Amino acid sequence: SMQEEDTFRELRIFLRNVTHRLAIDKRFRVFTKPVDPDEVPDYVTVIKQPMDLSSVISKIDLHKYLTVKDYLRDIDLICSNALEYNPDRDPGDRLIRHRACALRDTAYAIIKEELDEDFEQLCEEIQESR
Ligand SMILES: Cn1c(=O)ccc2ccccc21
Repeated sequence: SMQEEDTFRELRIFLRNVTHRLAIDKRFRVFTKPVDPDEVPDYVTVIKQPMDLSSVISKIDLHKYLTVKDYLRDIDLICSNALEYNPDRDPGDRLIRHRACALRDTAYAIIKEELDEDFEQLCEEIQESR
């Protein structure tokens, strides 16, 4: 119905806003764009599902997230990809990992403070029924 279309529109507005806030944080600059295959040629061969915040924005806009849980799975994927691709003890790898964890923690903290749980439940139930 139009009431359901309005729910999902509110979801998209909410998710763009959260993603924007992550995207303008200087710690998370590394996560704002897809990894450049010139800059990092073995990335695509190691990491099977690349994800970054620009792509998250494209996915919102393509109506790919029907719940906040589905969004958080992609935020999780940014983080897990960074942990897996950069596993070593050296400071380069530790910096990116720490940033990856801070990205994930921040996304979850914003959603905990700002997402109404009954709004998420509504989205899940509309999604369950389609
Ligand atoms: C996320 N990420 C990595 O996980 C590894 C290298 C790299 C290089 C440029 C930008 C992002 C990058």
